[PDB]
Amino acid sequence: ADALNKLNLRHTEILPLYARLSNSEQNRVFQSHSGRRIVLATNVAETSLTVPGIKYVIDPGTARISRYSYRTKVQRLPIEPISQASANQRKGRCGRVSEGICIRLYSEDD
RNA sequence: AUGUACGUCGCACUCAAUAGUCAGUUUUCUGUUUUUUUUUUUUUUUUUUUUUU
Repeated sequence: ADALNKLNLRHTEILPLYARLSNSEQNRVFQSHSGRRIVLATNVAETSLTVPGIKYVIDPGTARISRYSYRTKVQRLPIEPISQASANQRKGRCGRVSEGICIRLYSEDD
């Protein structure tokens, strides 16, 4: 969000979204705007939120996955590439209003 | 009582100077004084995720 604000995009605003977000700030994403808004989201909009007004989705193919191993004896959360169904779930969250373009920031064979 | 005896001598200092043996290629570094202090104690820094009589 700092990097998108530094470019100073014309007629565009940047919005965050996560589980720790304020309820007023969570609902502010749901309220309308003028022009184009860019929403930076986490796995909250993956599962339960179903944020509306989304045309194009950008997928890094990278998320954090909570784990717990016998060696660790500790809930470790390493950064890992996502699954196929989760990536295919990232395809469907922009085809809500009309036809959208999904961009995945990795290789097809990956 | 008488007569009775006398003469010459030596010594010192010395003593110099002698055989043969020719030659060794060209070039080179190495070199000087000056500011001097070599060392000054450190810090807390980020967030998949989601459900319970």
